[PDB]
Amino acid sequence: RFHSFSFYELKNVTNNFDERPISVGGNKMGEGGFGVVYKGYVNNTTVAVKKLAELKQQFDQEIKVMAKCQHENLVELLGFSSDGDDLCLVYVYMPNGSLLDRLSCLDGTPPLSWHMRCKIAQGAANGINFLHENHHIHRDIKSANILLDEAFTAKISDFGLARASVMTSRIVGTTAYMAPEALRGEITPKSDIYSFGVVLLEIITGLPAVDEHREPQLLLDIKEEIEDEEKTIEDYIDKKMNDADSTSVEAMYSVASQCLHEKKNKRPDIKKVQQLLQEMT
Ligand SMILES: CN1CCC(n2cc(Nc3nc(NC4(C)CC4)c4c(=O)n(C)ccc4n3)cn2)CC1
Repeated sequence: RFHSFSFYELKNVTNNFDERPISVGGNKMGEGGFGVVYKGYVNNTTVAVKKLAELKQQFDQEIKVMAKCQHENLVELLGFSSDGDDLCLVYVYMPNGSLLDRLSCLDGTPPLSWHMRCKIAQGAANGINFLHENHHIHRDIKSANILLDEAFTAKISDFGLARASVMTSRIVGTTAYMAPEALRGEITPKSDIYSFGVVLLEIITGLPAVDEHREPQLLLDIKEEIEDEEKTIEDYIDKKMNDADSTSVEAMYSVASQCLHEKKNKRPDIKKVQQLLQEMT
């Protein structure tokens, strides 16, 4: 049972859903799937308000998954609003935004150290493990959906696509992260593992999963460059780190490589990924 907020209270605390950036004095923080996330202040708490823009089933799925799943490595839904057509989700505000933005150092934020990147990777694996233990396939594991709290704790977000554990006609997810079988219509927790392997590569390299002015454009393609000995993992390590040691970087790359196996059955389960990430430290 979450808090039922009135639409006018959410409109009020977000400066009428001010579309200008926080930097300019507005309330827009960014945009998710089919929604804009705004900053607000409710009952002496900084909140994130996602205004969705059928899509109602994605809203209900987000609430249903959050009602069941409560873990330290998952975002915390505080409440919601559904007055008519304009649907809102209220969460505890994550001071350090998304892992994607922090890896890119968006808005001048300093680079994440190797030590903090390891903590985030283990945290994200714990969050996925909780989802899988509770029979849920996320279907959209990506660095934009891994938020970071006031202590850089990884928080898996966006459960609008989540499914309770197979084929489907409506294929959903982010192409640059999707597993080969997910792109074909299969719904399996093994696809979540593949997507997590892409997140690990993003953590190691600091490169986005897709960059149209880059060769290769798809980050997952670097796994083949390394395997065909054209490049090494050292060549791709994020240069914006001063504490990355080769042994732990190669240990994390070994996990990413295992997650990115083209055969879904050859990939390790989340408990094994979680085990390997703890062994790394
Ligand atoms: C320079 N400084 C500027 C402000 C930054 N920042 C802080 C936040 N807070 C934030 N953002 C969220 N999503 C994104 C990433 C905006 C799209 C979410 C979110 O999606 N949910 C579900 C819950 C909470 C939440 N909290 C975003 N950016 C940090 C760096």
